[PDB]
Amino acid sequence: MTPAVTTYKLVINGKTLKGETTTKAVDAETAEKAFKQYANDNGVDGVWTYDDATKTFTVTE
Repeated sequence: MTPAVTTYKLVINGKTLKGETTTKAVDAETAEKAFKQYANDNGVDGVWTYDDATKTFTVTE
């Protein structure tokens, strides 16, 4: 079987970068690493939440 994958969302409230993006992953930790890399690649340094009910991460500066 292929692994079950989930779509995770990132809500970004940055100083210059704003909006939403998505990633697909087998688990939340994998998604978190992809989103933290995305934020670092775009110069975002903020604080984070994760809601397991909605599969949504949020970062604010």
